[PDB]
Amino acid sequence: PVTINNFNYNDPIDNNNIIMMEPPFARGTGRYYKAFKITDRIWIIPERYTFGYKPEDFNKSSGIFNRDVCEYYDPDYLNTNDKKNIFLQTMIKLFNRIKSKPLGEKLLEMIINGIPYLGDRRVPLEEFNTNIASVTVNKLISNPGEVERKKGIFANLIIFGPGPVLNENETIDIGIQNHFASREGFGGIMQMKFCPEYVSVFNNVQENKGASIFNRRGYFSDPALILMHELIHVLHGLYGIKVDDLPIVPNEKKFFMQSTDAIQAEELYTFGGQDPSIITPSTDKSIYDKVLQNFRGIVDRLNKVLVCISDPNININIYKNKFKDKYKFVEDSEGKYSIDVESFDKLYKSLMFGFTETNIAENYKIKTRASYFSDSLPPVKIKNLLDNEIYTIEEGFNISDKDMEKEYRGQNKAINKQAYEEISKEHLAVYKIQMCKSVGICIDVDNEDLFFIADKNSFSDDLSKNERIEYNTQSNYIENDFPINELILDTDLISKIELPSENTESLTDFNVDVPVYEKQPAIKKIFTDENTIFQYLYSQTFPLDIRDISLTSSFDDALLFSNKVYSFFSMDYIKTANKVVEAGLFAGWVKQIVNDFVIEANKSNTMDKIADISLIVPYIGLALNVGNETAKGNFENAFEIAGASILLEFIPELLIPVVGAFLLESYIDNKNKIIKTIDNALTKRNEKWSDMYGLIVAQWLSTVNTQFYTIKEGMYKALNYQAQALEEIIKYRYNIYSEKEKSNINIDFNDINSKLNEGINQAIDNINNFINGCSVSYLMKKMIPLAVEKLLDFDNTLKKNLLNYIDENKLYLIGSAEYEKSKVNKYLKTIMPFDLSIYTNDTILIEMFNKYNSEILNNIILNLRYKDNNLIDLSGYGAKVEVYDGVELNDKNQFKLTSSANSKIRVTQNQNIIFNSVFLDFSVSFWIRIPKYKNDGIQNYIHNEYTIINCMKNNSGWKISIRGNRIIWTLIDINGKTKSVFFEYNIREDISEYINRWFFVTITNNLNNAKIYINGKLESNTDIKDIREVIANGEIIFKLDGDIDRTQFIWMKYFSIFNTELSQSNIEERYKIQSYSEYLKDFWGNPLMYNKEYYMFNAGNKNSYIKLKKDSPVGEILTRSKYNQNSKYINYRDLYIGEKFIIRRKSDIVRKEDYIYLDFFNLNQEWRVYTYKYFKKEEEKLFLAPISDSDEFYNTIQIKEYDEQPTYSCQLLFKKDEESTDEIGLIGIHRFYESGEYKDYFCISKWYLKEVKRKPYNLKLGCNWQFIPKDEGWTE
Ligand SMILES: [Ca+2]
Ligand SMILES: [Ca+2]
Ligand SMILES: [Zn+2]
Repeated sequence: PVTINNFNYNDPIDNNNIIMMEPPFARGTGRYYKAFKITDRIWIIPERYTFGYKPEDFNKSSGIFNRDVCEYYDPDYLNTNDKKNIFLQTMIKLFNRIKSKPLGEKLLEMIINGIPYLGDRRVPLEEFNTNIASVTVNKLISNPGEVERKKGIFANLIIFGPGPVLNENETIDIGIQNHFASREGFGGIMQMKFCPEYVSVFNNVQENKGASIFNRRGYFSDPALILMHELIHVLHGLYGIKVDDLPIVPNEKKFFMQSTDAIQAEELYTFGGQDPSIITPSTDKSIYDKVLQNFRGIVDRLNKVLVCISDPNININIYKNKFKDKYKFVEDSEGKYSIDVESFDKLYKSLMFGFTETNIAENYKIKTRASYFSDSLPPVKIKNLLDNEIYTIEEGFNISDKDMEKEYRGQNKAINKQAYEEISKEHLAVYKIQMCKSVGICIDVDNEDLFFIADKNSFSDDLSKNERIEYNTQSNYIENDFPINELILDTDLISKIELPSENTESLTDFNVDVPVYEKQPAIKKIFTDENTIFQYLYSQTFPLDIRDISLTSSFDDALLFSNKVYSFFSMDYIKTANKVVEAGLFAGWVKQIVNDFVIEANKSNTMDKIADISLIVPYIGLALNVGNETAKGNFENAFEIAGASILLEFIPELLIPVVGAFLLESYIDNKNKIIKTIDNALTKRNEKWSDMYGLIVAQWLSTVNTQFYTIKEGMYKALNYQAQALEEIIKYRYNIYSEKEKSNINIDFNDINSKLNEGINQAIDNINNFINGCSVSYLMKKMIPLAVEKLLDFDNTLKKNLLNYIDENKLYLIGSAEYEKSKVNKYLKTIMPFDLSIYTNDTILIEMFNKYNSEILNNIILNLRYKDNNLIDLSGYGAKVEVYDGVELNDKNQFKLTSSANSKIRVTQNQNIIFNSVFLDFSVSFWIRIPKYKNDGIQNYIHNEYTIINCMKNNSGWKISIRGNRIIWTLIDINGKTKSVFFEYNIREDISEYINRWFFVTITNNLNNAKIYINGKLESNTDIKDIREVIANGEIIFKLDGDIDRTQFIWMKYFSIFNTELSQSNIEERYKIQSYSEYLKDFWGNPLMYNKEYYMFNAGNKNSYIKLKKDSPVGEILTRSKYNQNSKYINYRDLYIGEKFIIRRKSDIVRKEDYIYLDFFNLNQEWRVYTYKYFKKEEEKLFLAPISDSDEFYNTIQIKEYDEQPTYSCQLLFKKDEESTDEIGLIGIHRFYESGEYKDYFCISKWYLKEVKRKPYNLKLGCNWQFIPKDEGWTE
């Protein structure tokens, strides 16, 4: 297998395994370096990498080499022989750790055997030229102090110690005359600057580094993985597939944008995971073709190679077979070398998608960062990698014997502190952006905290090019993944040809391009007066000296005053925090403010269901002020209106090209060769859909999801700053006390911090679910739909491209031309559903997606709501809403459609929303209030159906209509067949709960059933299996339509459409959510009001009402009069009878638990409704007298709501006073006794109390009342 050699730095030179090498970049001028052969073709030079740097660059200065790295400098690392030996031994241990596993051993093998082609682009096809700096490197055989003799050798990898920045490991290829053999199929000598002790630190905002705001967070990297990551780069460069292509370039137009270097796809491929997804499928192929093209040139070179002038010793045939093995070329029974497409795809996918930091980390059970695009914390120093107590060849730091395996605990900074030491910041250099106000007042910001947003130029416009379709044309796809299991069990991948002699002729042509580096300014000062997220987080910090601080809700005050710390929590929380108390109450206050912190923090779990938003973190706007000034006004409201988009610091300009046109080829007389050109144009069409989605996905990840990542972090920093500030205040107050006082103070700083930490972790989980949801929200509604638009345009242009073609082939297509005609129309009849897991297999991304799709609220494609005297669509799809003057609207979300021509609403749906995924799957919900028939017009009521909401496209669509006491749903397939379901309430009931009363309607449609729900209960079901296609995304017209009587009107509310069938459970919950209110309601369902005339109704005694007895001060219970007229089709009990009551306030709208005075009119006077007080009887008549302080009777009343389910009923209860839980009784009706038919009265009663507590709540109780005002919808 793979043998790892052992040596000691001081071992003698032998010119074989221990040499004095002359590195490629020394150009063969001056001293050499002692090098050790760790394995075949791989060398170790335990010294600082100085090629291209200046001695001073090794010292820490006010400069930096890389902008997005927290650089560590130490010019003393490797400055002694013992340091050099340690480096050597550590490299040996790391290589042993790499091969301890099959996967890593293979990596080493491919690399060892992936010898560089002998030559590069400049070399003639017929020759092998080893005399090039990328192939041969010299070793000094000559005695000490002289270069009398230099011998050449072939090598694959040369690993040096670090360059100026210890933690900046890098793999370098050799460029000669501006070209790179390692990027053009040849391969060449690879170099690496590497440091094993100073490893990077990372952590997940989603996860929780042992969860502790006060304890160190993050994980440190296993250097073996870091080395394998560099070895992958090395592998690519050896196989010469390290090609350059369209890079991911950061947008740097805005001050808040992260500045960084261009990122090649080879870099993201190397990391693996979700990163390859940032590289569009278009570019994945561009790189694929390039590599394949480089290989083509190589295989041709093998078929032509004849001699080697540079080294007479080279055995042509020996090498031809070694390279054939290296590139997996095929040899026919002729000696002809060929590229077997299948074996090429395998090798390519193995090298680009098999060997990735992510796949290796997983196999080795090593933890690593979530993405190349994730915050880079400060590095740490591993105490001693050579100490098996700390680091083993088999497990790294995650040693199970030390119970350090479970959960990568061994890499956990807070857990395995005996493994590392922190680093002296005085020696750290970091690129900072200084943001100055032009007043001024500057804030230093790490370039890591900025928003990384990919520029539009990063993406491939290739989708706009034309496609030549032939009977041959085929589908092109590249799976950005590769089963790691088979790569490990893959036999014929391994080298099957021995490694040739590494000894060759000396290199005399030292021509080579040596990279020159120079530090760049570590701080760039820019001018801005914007007070965005940076400024906001800043206002939450305080100087290390200032010890007496106080919180403040004023951002500006906090900026100016150093002892003032901004807080985005409640005014209450803030005042309590600045509160100063006596030592004897300090404990109680600490306990209060802490528990309060937790409460405030946990408001991150707020629900906004009524607004169709399950989760909202209301304080994010106040905390960061990111996006469109989210710290002003009410964030919840603003979000309900604009959604995720408001949180984005910048709205990216997407690249969504017009998909180029297809040019079909003619194959006259050849029926088949013509059919294929159709079937193929179809499949190539599917390719364009998928490729467009990938283009969207790649953009979503690098321009949008990056910003939301930045917001999640910002919020983590924000919660910490708040906890830190609180503790600072708490500690400051405590130390004001005397030691004698402190002694008698009950304080546990480990309880405090624990609770504060527990509150943050919970908030972080909410914030993360919320932000991820927003991210996915933006993708699905603000990005995908736009791609769908173009894709349909194309799908269309292509439809009339194939039809024409079929036309011109009528003669050749004969008796089937008409058959394909359909083939084309039907194949293009369904749009490809977007599925994220097609472009990524990342676990987190997939879960974000599956979760978003599991929330029913995300299927809402229409949600008409009120906003500034007008209706608008808040589904996020931007439906067009045209409301005409005839429509009445109010802020209670109700709108009225009259008989007027101008009372209508026009909705133009979004054409890009997947709806007719074929099989019919959707629902519609809304609240409606339909007035009672005109007693003198019942004939036109019963007969005569008028449409209220119409939605048709080319004579097909759906319709909601009404025929009196019946609401109707109607479907019309693309042909003309029609099926309908309906609900119909009765018009002969004494008291109807539908007529003129608000009620919930939901209509759902799945493959074979259209159902109608009323208040969450199923009322009717219609089998609609027949029905063919049904166009439904046409315009929706809200207008009363048909033979309608001028006085006809309809109230509607909360109109919503879902692109899916709602379950009975969803419906019932929507019913409950939309029924909830803090105010009570009247008989009709409207908000209950104070100072409003109302007749009373009793849910228990339907036909009973209240009349003030001619004699005494009590309320009789007469019987409701009734339909006196003579129509046998209608009947009811007069509602506007009995006393005319009016609700009065105690201490506008009538809310629960409110205290009131139930008065009522009597001629001109306004009397009240009192109780006795001492009725030692369970129940007894109430007292209706004028407005006097009859201290003999109770007056005040507390209206309540005991029913947990929706209802327009309310209760009226008396209390000893607005304080004493001591109750008196609830208002109702009870029959007593009187014989010359007894007599029921306005009986109050305690018997109720026990009853109300009953579940399910009792609807028919006598304490259940309802208020009825004259309404135009009800005439008697
Ligand atoms: Ca990709
Ligand atoms: Ca301050
Ligand atoms: Zn890399």
